[PDB]
Amino acid sequence: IPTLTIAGSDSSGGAGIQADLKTFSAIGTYGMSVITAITAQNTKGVFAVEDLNKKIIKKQIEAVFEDIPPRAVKIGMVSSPEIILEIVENLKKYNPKYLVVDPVMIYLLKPEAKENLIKYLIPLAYIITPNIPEAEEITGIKIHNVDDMKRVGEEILQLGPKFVLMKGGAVDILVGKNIFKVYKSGCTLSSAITSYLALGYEITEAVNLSKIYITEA
Amino acid sequence: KIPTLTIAGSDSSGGAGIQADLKTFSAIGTYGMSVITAITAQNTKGVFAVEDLNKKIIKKQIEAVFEDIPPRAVKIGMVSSPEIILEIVENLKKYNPKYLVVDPVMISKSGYYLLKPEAKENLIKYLIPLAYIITPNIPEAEEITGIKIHNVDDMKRVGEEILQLGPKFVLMKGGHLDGEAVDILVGKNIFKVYKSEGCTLSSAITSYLALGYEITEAVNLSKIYITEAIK
Repeated sequence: IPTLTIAGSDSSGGAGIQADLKTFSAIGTYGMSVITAITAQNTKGVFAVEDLNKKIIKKQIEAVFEDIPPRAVKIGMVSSPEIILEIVENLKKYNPKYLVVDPVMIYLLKPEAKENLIKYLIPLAYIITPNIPEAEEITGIKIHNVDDMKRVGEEILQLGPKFVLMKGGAVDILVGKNIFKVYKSGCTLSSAITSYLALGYEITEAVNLSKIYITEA
Repeated sequence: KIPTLTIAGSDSSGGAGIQADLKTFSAIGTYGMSVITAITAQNTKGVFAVEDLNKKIIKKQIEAVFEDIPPRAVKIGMVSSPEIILEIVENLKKYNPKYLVVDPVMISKSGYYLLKPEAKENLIKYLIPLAYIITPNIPEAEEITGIKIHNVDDMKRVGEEILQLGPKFVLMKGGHLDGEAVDILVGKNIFKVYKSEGCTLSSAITSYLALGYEITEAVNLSKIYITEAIK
């Protein structure tokens, strides 16, 4: 059961494709990756961030989808607006069943990248997993309490995602058309959801298990 | 939370390189980190693109990892650029990790060289001598020493020649010979024979060393891991 992560590389192993692959491995899906950028960083700071060229990113995408296609795909932090479009164009070509978009912005974000994320990537998401500042950047609405989290979440549903998991911080909320759930509370969570959706779990359930998974880790 | 580092190329299909290493690390229980040296677009049907990263971003990745909470064991996987091999060696001498597991990937199961002459020369002359343990197949052991291997006695003698070059231990993987397949562990004062079976074996050895097992038990547990993985 293949699950793909499309994100940057983090040398510390705390985020990016490393964190996603570790999670896929622990949960039991077969991990695959398209690396979009290389970052040298640790708990003390970022030493360097370097985008990969678009043709090597394209080749990675073709290699993954054209052999054993992934059941579910996670998109993490992609800072290049051009790389975001490249990702969108190819996702529409292969149409993986479940797309999990984690709009990572931490503060590192380009206005044009924000624009592409919102206009083109988000509407394709089965589920989007923004934290509070990401939900604010996306909608331009302040978030003060859970009522504002719920409401901003419903504003985000209007952009196309089938579900929104808003991460507070302290509670998280899952909103969908006929679904509202509160969870007493990052990259691990969205990769964990990707794996459970790929394994055939229903969305509320996949989120249940992902939280439980995090506790142990 | 025991950190283990892998320094190797990325394989999009997730069957090799850092992806395979990170999967093993995670399954065994160590905290995986990686210095990526190259980007490869490939799958079971073939290799579509390979791109070496620049020296500077490799250097920065290494510095980042060693300047915070460093790894308790380090695996070096396949590195195809001669220049990157030298930079990895210079950085490894600066940080001096205790458990350096070098998987000297040079020749495939199918019998093809996987590195050009200069890369191979740099790996053999400068990286291999820093290893705590190396995990060559028979063709690789032959390549390292220039000595032909026809049986297990030869495996042992060539393993011992390899120790004089710097590694404290050699785990020579069998399978290549026409005869009986066995894996042999050789150190200055140990010789042990194991059942024969890759990336998983070297990455699993890295994890068990980091977890606090001495080499012989680390190898032992790695083999049990593989057996359990195969089912």
